Amino acid sequence: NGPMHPRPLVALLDGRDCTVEMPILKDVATVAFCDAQSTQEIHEKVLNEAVGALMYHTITLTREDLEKFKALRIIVRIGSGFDNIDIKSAGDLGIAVCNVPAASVEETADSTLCHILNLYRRTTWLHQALREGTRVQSVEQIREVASGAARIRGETLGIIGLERVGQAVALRAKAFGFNVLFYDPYLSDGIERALGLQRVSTLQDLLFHSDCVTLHCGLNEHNHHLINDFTVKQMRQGAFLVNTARGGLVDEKALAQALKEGRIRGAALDVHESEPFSFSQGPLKDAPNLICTPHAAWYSEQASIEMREEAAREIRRAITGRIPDSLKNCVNKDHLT
Repeated sequence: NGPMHPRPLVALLDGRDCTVEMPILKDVATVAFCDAQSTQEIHEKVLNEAVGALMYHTITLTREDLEKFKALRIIVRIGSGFDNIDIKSAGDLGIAVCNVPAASVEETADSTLCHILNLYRRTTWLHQALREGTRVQSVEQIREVASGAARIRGETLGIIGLERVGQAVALRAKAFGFNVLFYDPYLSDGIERALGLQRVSTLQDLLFHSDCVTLHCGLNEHNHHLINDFTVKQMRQGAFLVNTARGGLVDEKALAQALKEGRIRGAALDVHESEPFSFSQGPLKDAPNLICTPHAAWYSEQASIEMREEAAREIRRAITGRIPDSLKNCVNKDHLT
């Protein structure tokens, strides 16, 4: 029961476009966007009054940031992952946090397969070479310039985390002749049978046996820097690494090192946990055999529209309905006061 009323304020924290949200929110909320990179860039009014918040992945919200909001009831994340939010302490303050789990599931799995195929077939590097003036003529040169393209069939793809994307990735994999096995601790027993996938129990198990390792794992306390000096050594000689999950899962220091030494034949990263920049600054400087996309595995126009509208509705359900009942996609029911 804080400060003020008429019709409640809902702020887009790390963006400046609400044109998709506007027809859903118009009548029930006062729309304003703070285009803020951090909590400092969000104006005074907003912290003191914001009833609901909409946000993407650009801004991290910590207990410190959360303590500052005075009338905050809900924070809705436009997208799946909410590691950029302290969900524990957010509920400990009474703010329910939600997400959009579904929108870009297949878009992500497609970029993933793209990445896997781009390492195995060298399509991207081969094009980049052609751009950069390389000059392929004889068959000998074809074999040379495309040196170490591989036959996929028989190859073992190890998937880490078979919640959502993990699944779609796997199914697709199958059709390419990939030997598909996975590691996921939080998933219940049985699923691997229903899906006809091999499951291993330990992490080093998958590392040991996969020719290609992809990440599709939520980011939390434990799995931070899951790939590092110790675990990276448990991988195969010249095993490919794909990461379109979160960035904090891979010690870029250890990966950059391992790429140069030749122990990891190539990596494809859509997520480099190291805010916007890289390739010019960061450990991955001149790391050989390393594809990079700018956090775009999720993106397609139609998926963006979709997730924006779902996020918008959650906000509406929040405002007109009741916390935490009305909410369809709440992620900290467990932590609410």
